[PDB]
Amino acid sequence: SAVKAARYGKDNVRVYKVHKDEKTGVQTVYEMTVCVLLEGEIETSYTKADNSVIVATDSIKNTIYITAKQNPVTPPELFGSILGTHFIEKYNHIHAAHVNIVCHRWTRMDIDGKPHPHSFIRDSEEKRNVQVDVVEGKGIDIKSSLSGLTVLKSTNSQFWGFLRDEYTTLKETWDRILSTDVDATWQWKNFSGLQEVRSHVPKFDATWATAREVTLKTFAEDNSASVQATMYKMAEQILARQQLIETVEYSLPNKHYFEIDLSWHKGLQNTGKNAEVFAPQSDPNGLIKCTVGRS
Amino acid sequence: SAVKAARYGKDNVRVYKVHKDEKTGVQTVYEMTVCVLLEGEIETSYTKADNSVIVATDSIKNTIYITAKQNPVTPPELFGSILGTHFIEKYNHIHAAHVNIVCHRWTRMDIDGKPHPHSFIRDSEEKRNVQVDVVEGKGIDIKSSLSGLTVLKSTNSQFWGFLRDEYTTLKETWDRILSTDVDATWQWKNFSGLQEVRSHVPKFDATWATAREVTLKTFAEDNSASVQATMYKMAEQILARQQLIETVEYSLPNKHYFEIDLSWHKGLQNTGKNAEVFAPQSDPNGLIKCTVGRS
Amino acid sequence: SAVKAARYGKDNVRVYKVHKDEKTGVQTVYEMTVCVLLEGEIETSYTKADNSVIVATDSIKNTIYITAKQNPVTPPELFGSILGTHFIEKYNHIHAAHVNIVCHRWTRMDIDGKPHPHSFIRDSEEKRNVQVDVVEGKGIDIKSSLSGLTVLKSTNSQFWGFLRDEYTTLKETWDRILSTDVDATWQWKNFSGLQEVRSHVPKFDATWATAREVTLKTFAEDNSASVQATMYKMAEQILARQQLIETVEYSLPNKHYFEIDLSWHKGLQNTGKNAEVFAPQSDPNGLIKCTVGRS
Amino acid sequence: SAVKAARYGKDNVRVYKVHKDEKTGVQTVYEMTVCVLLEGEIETSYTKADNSVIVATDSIKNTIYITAKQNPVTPPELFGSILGTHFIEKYNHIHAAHVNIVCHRWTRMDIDGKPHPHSFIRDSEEKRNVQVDVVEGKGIDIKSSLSGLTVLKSTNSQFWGFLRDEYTTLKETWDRILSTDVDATWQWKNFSGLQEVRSHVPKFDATWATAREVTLKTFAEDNSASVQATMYKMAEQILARQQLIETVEYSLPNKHYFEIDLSWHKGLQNTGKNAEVFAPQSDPNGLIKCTVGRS
Ligand SMILES: O=c1[nH]c(=O)c2[nH]c(=O)[nH]c2[nH]1
Ligand SMILES: O=c1[nH]c(=O)c2[nH]c(=O)[nH]c2[nH]1
Ligand SMILES: O=c1[nH]c(=O)c2[nH]c(=O)[nH]c2[nH]1
Ligand SMILES: O=c1[nH]c(=O)c2[nH]c(=O)[nH]c2[nH]1
Ligand SMILES: [C-]#N
Ligand SMILES: [C-]#N
Ligand SMILES: [C-]#N
Ligand SMILES: [C-]#N
Ligand code: NA
Ligand code: NA
Ligand code: NA
Ligand code: NA
Repeated sequence: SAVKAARYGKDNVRVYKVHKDEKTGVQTVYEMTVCVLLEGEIETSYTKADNSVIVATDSIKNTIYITAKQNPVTPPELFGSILGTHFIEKYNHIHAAHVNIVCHRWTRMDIDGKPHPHSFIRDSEEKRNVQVDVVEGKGIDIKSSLSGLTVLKSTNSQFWGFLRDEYTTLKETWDRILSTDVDATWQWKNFSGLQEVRSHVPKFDATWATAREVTLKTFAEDNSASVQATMYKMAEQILARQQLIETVEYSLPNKHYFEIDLSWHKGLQNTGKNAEVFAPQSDPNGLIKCTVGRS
Repeated sequence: SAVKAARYGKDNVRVYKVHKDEKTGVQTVYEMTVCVLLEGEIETSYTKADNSVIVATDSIKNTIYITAKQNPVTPPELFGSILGTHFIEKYNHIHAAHVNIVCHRWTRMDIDGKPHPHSFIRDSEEKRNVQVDVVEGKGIDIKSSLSGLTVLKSTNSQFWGFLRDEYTTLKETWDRILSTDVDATWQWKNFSGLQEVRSHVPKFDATWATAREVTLKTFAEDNSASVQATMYKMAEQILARQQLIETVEYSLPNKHYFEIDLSWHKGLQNTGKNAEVFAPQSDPNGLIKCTVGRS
Repeated sequence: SAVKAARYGKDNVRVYKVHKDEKTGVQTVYEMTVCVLLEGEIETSYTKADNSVIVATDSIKNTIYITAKQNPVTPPELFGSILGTHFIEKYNHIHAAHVNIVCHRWTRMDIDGKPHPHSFIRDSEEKRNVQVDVVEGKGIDIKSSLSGLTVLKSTNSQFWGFLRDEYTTLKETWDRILSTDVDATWQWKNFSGLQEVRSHVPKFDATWATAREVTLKTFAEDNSASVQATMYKMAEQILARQQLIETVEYSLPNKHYFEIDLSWHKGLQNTGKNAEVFAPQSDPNGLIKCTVGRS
Repeated sequence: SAVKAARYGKDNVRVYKVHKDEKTGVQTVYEMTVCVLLEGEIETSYTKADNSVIVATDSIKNTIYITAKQNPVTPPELFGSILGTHFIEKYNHIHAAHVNIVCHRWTRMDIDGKPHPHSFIRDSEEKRNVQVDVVEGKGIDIKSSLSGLTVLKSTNSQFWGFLRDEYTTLKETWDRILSTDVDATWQWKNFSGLQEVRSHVPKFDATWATAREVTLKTFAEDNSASVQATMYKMAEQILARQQLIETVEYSLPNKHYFEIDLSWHKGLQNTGKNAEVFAPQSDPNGLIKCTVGRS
């Protein structure tokens, strides 16, 4: 036997950081969940019980807290780059660091129409994420994403003209509910290292904003011919508004809402144009994916 | 053996309803999860296989959809009352209906600063709930609640002066993080029946609003001496703003954020006034409960 | 305002304990999740910020570990009694302790047909639980339970003869799938205190065994007329095999498996006697409950 | 913009199938959750709203049930191959099918020491899975796995000799708890098509058995120097017992159990050799991965 691949590290590391403006008195909080997997010349840990090559995952944990203490944790793309760079620079035998981060929402509360200085709300379960790969000699590869963005439109969704054979029972429709949980990823041009990532720091928050904004507007205004069509239009626009993005990926479940025929009951009309009460279906669900790049 | 108690019904019934303004073109959506448990002279179903006394849970399901089709589903207190009343009025041998409803958020999207006519967002996992007990001869008992309201304040929380004995290691603190998931319940004066519930319909939405508003403001502004102290102040206020409420219940986890001593690392100062990076603790958690009524 | 009720404590306290037989070399492990809520003269903590009446939940946590260190953790009914008794005996102003415990499975592994001395498997997510209420002057009330016991039978289940009206669409059936997650609770005669609980210690494990055994056999052999009928028969038997039990409670979801009509496809016959492939339904589900006592 | 990649299908399709031995009267049940994603010439669905290229996910759902009706669903490797082959053979423009299957446990119950003919138990949440890729012109690639196999050993685990620097606080240990959730994958030699998969059908169940057996025995008997060392030994053995396997992948969380220093309490000794009560840590956790192939 031979080790073909190996990676190890710490997962599910919860981290909070507060910023306190000594002057204004305004505090700002950040919470994330961090995962770090390292690769390098560590194969002997697996084959001969050579733990000398192992940076203890406990130590990786410590390093996450220490890096958060010594550096900004925002934008996450930057923090992840700093953290990954640490490991490959610090340990000679460590040649790759993968850093995955989930950013949790702590939105500042408005009390009596006024933003509160130190009170926050988890206004949604929607996350902002980053996946950062720091590879010795190959720079820094960064994928940014939003996920758990749950939406529904009650009309202006359609699905007709799909293939029909002996396996097909679905009726064509020109008016349906469309609901999904948006998972959108934008993949950045390779960065040569931390300097290049730092030089672009403003664009991360700005591109996240754009991705969210375009997603919501496109979803809301597109008289959708299908999930496929609608999601391409989102990816289209995002690519046109940020040149440093190479690809845009969408993964969208179709969270079906079924009509309920109640005509059996006192001639109740609840289908078609009379459709009012629907049965949300927990499973199964359509799953539609696409990666859009530049022509 | 003898049956001491029995109840049966349908749980986890997902229901969507749309309202379409034919004139304005504005659509409004409602989604909930409904549970209905019936009691009455049904003991023979258990002891002698007498299914004649059973209103099939499948039929209860049907009835939920039909009631939603024929009546407003908002406010949930009303819908639940209508649904529970149906069962005890329709079936002679059914003497109690318990209706539990979870209301899911579908907040109308704002696109380009403008409210969209048919696109919505699950802006949080926070729920609005009702528990409605319709009992033959005893009227309608209603408990209303909000839950899954997740908050954090970064300062203006304290905990000192608690009992100290040989079991105590916790240090007193005059400055800590306080985070919780708010579960607040307001219990209504008994209602004689559906007429009385309908006569008060405006107060349900208004009292939910108040409960949420008071919860957030109290949390944000109280320089909390403890979870106990802070939650009583919330319950205090709500009781003073709606006379038809008899009690207010709070159940609040204390979602601990631990300081991290990094002094072992290059004399790093991250405790006390220098505390910046914290370890959110998933478990265990303090759990604090209280029911406040009128003196 | 006035406090009508109050309770506070620590929830989600994970605890592991190992027993090591110095002689045989056999180790035995126990894992549980503990929750402890206290009541007493603590109202001033809520109304006047008087923390002197508060036994810190952090301290309750400590006490859980210390009690586990100083006492057997099995059977859980005993451990919970010991723990609850501690709090009301130790603190003069604490008049009630509620202890909830979830026992997690660590079944000893059999390797090469031989029980291993220190290796275990979580052989199922099924739990054994206790709810123990230690009340000053009122003794010790104990409810024992098993939960998350997931079962299915593929035939020998029926449901016909239920009420039919204009709300009814379910077809009668003489052959269906029955699947559920068993939640069974047996409630013990009041105990005067710890001595009485200790005197009965063997009966706890024995009664849990019996409850499980009777549940599975009854489920498997009863040509069930309904969930109601079948569950009463379980409760019947358990009450007859342990006199110290006063009531038996069952809460059983009916986890529906729907037939799939495939006759639209090449005359495929998959209904009735030809039913082979079914659609498991995640929701909604029937929910059937009963408490059986002694005539 | 241009589509770089696209795939679509149905996820979370629950399927049950029963086998009824007309002679013996013995019934056997199978339950799984199926996911199917298709690739091919479907890009126009995304770019021009051309739904003619779309096999409706609703239809994919239908096809899953129909294939289960017409073919054995066991072993899952075979069923998945049959299902994937269907799609690329049936639809000219569909060039790849990915089929993911989760197999749920329904273990036959033993009643009074006797296997019951139609009653089953979900004896664990452990799953058996397959990932099957059917690619036109490139045959059938199959990855088989077991997951959710939760284990613990109370001793015979060690971790010393790891790197120590200014980031390191973990103490070396020669006696610790090791607990994990086993995710083991064995990747099969490419198959030319369905005939070749069918010719090997016995080896699938046999290789799953072996993988599980070797995992448990190695875990139980290895006086582990680390997770890394122990998992390689598992992968080593599996590769030596089934030549048609090319690689073996393990992904193992280290589910930490922390000692609890109780010496602050009445000199209580609960560390080192006196360690009895531990604090299971829900998060964070070490994560250790490796792919082992043939030298
Ligand atoms: O937008 C959709 N895309 C599909 O691929 C599909 N398949 C299906 O059944 N409904 C839908 N809807
Ligand atoms: O507000 C608090 N209340 C408590 O009862 C308690 N117990 C504890 O350890 N910390 C806290 N904090
Ligand atoms: O055993 C059953 N009990 C019910 O009360 C019921 N209701 C229903 O629709 N199916 C069933 N099955
Ligand atoms: O088996 C282990 N491997 C590691 O890589 C590691 N890291 C750590 O902190 N503890 C352990 N244990
Ligand atoms: C399916 N969309
Ligand atoms: C704990 N509060
Ligand atoms: C429904 N039982
Ligand atoms: C960490 N193992
Ligand atoms: Na390096
Ligand atoms: Na009645
Ligand atoms: Na007392
Ligand atoms: Na093809």
